[PDB]
Amino acid sequence: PQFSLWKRPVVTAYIEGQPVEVLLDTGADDSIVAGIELGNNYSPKIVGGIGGFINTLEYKNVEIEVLNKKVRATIMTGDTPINIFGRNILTALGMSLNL
Amino acid sequence: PQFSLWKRPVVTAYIEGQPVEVLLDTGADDSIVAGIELGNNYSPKIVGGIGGFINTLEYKNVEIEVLNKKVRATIMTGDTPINIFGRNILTALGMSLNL
Ligand SMILES: CC[C@@H](c1cccc(NC(=O)CNC(=O)OC(C)(C)C)c1)c1c(O)c2ccccc2oc1=O
Repeated sequence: PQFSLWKRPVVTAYIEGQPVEVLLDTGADDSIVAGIELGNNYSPKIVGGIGGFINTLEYKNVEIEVLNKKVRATIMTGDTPINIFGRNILTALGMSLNL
Repeated sequence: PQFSLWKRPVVTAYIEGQPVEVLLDTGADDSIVAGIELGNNYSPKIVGGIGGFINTLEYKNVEIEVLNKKVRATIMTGDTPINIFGRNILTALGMSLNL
């Protein structure tokens, strides 16, 4: 889906089968989502946002399906205000930003 | 201009002739930058990001020159670790996400 940015780039994706609404964020290097139970193969990590740092759990090689393409990427679960799909997933989707 | 997202999309923006380095962010609605003087017709606002809330001064209708185009958009200034150009500027530039 070509994304005219007139409407916030929000989409529904499946993170290991569970559907979640995520924001396509070209400013974030990482992806972070609240509320899904991905498991016990984690590693506490810290992600620094624009307002401060939050503790998160890093999950490697997770199956993600968004915009009809399946990818495997690192997702971090934490107490985040909005769910964000960062550049690590956008690049795996082959997503670019055009002018 | 196309921007693969392999690297953070950081460009140099001239806001009222003052050069700043801004991160092109699709996820953000507003644009925030620090270290620039925009005058005295502002409105104090609060923006919520990952990690916390940010105090800002909002300036409407400012001349911005970035990616070879000139626009008039609202810019917020605040003590942010990273200058972000959000959707309000990206729509004005005519940018779109792709694939
Ligand atoms: C602009 C930052 C960015 C973000 C999101 C998710 C993870 C990370 N973290 C990274 O992947 C990059 N981290 C990084 O550059 O670290 C700092 C200390 C220099 C900021 C950053 C970011 C937003 O798009 C954003 C968009 C809408 C609302 C609040 C937001 O609130 C943010 O914070």
